[PDB]
Amino acid sequence: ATQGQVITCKAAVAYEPNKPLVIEDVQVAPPQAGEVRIKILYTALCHTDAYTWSGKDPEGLFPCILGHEAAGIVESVGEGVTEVQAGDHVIPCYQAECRECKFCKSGKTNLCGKVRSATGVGIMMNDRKSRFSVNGKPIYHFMGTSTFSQYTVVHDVSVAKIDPTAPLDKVCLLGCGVPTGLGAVWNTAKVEPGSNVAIFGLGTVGLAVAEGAKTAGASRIIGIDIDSKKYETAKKFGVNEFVNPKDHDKPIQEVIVDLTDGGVDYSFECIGNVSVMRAALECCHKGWGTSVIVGVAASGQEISTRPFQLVTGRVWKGTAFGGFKSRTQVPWLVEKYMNKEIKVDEYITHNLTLGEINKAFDLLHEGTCLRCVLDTSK
Amino acid sequence: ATQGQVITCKAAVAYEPNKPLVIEDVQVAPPQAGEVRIKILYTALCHTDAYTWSGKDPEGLFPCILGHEAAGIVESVGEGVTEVQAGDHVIPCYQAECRECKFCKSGKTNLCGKVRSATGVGIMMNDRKSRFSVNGKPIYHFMGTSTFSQYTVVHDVSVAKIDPTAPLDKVCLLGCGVPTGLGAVWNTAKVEPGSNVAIFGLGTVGLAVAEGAKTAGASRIIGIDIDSKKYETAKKFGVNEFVNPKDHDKPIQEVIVDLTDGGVDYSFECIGNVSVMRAALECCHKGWGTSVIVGVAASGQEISTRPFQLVTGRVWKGTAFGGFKSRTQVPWLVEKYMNKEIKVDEYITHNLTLGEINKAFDLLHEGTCLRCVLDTSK
Ligand SMILES: [Zn+2]
Ligand SMILES: [Zn+2]
Ligand SMILES: [Zn+2]
Ligand SMILES: [Zn+2]
Repeated sequence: ATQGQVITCKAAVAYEPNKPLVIEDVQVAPPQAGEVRIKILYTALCHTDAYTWSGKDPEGLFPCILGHEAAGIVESVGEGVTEVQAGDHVIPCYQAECRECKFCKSGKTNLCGKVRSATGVGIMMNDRKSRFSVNGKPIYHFMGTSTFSQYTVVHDVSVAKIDPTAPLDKVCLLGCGVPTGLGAVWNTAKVEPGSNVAIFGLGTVGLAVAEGAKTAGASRIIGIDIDSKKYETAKKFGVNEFVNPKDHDKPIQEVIVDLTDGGVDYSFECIGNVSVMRAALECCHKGWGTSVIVGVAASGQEISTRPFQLVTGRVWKGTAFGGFKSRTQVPWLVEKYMNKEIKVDEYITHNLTLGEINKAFDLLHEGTCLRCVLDTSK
Repeated sequence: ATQGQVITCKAAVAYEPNKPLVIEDVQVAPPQAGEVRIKILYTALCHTDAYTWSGKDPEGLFPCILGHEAAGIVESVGEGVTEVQAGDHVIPCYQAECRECKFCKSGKTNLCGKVRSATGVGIMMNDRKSRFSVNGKPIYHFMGTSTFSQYTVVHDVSVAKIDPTAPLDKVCLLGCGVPTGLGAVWNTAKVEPGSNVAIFGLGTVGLAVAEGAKTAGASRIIGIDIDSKKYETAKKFGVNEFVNPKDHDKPIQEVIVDLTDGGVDYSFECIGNVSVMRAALECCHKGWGTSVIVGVAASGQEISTRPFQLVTGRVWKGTAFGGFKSRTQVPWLVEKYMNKEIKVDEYITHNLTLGEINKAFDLLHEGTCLRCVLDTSK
């Protein structure tokens, strides 16, 4: 019986950047109007969590509870919440879908600005305060989700209600990395059957691009990485050719153009390296090739090219959460998963507990790690 | 009766960069296989001609006969030429349309690769030589057209056959600037009715962007130029709001975003300045705004931005000849002109003679000059 009451539970707190996370007993306040309190059962670590932890984000607010890929069960809801109720199985999402703002109503984008003025600064809309504290001191939320915790509080416009038979230690991946890569292909690029595709970076997101391209009927799916072992792992996701830039004196974009007689029809940058973003554009075919930025670059870094690349017909764009509408389409992706129409399981290479989260951070520097999933019960 | 003979005629020869054009008596060889010799009656000056006369082209292909906006009458054709014959009224195009190469057959671009390996280095495909000389000394072609002459030789895949009743001192403008601007809107951007658009640079190309946008049903048509005298002319072409960047302490992109509550639906850069190209991208609306590079930057200049601009929904692209297929659609543009559906006359602010071409070059520095048309008869 926890409705209307503070909950005390375990969470990993980041007190300062580039230092080990601390497991604490934190207090989680009840949900206010338009809010959902969620019992988080499984959560995965994403490089975006490490971006802010590693001090690379000048907007980083500390102390905070990181985490944004997760799945769990609603414990209670606040005033006026009707789309979910206690007991529902849910995926909290960094990308909200309010269906009422200028962006939601435009029909032109999947962005939503309803709760950005709070979630971007680690607080809640209804009272401009945080629902987390430890030893009497408030803690910042992160990305509107804060899932490295046994319980979190999120805005209702960011909660997807999913099939209650779907295994929660698998579908936690569908809150970020996998939909970002799939939708880069299906929504942003709109890749046609028979297309030639290049994928720069063969981590989780690049492998989901490969799956999206394979599902859509692409012909050549060329992976580019400096770690050739990543190619062996990538084969089951659809990568069917590989180039290591270190094997060639010519710049990688020229090697790709030579290999495809002119360049690829689509390219995808999945690392967040601006120098690789330039190479990805320049390897696109003259007259029509399109390059999609998928990885998130570090603050202040700029992409560059000579404008004749665009004047002679290449197109530069990018994707946020693969162009998907979270509350409407994340449940559809869970349906497809349950039908064996999209891969999820194969991305999960490690399973740890929340108490071992610092070991999970260490696995981010392991090439064989794609996604580590953490059980929050221990 | 000049068919098969060498013609001696007047032409403006550029012997060295940044030195005055020289009015010469030149020899024009007869056309070979797949070539067409054209009596040029009127030709207009374009910034691109002066861009090359000034060393911003790194190729240094001098002496040369510049010029690529012209209209005239076929004098003779070479072996194999069937689409035009002597007497036909024609516009030569710097953008070929062979209908047979990988680019033409793709259906995805208006670029054509058939003759560029020759026209790009100032010669003809058939024998890799020039058709121009002055007293034994060969002269490079320019852009496949070389229209600062009373006669020129071009490739048959570069000749548009037009309505014989159209006035040649007017439709010479349909060889470059006006279709570039119109097609940036209709073909590359595909601007929808109700759109808000921003146009950077209010010379000929940008005014044609305004006409294109007005015809397509755009709502707000915002002109941006550092010369506030250009606003009064631009109003005649559909611009209905104006910003001078020199009046603002803030970067112009942020001014535009504030003025349109988020940014424009489409922007067009019509100057060739890479810093303005960046501003045109960053003034596009988050989630969906699209920026088209229309102007040609100097060799080596790079465009730059922060990749989050693309990740959050903006699209960067560019256009060549407005996305028009030259042999097929330049005659259609002439028909639109004859039915008073597109403007052409209004862009012509000066009329001079080919003999006065150095005087006309100085007008390219005048804000009040849009297009100068030259009569080649003297
Ligand atoms: Zn919304
Ligand atoms: Zn993520
Ligand atoms: Zn062609
Ligand atoms: Zn031109």
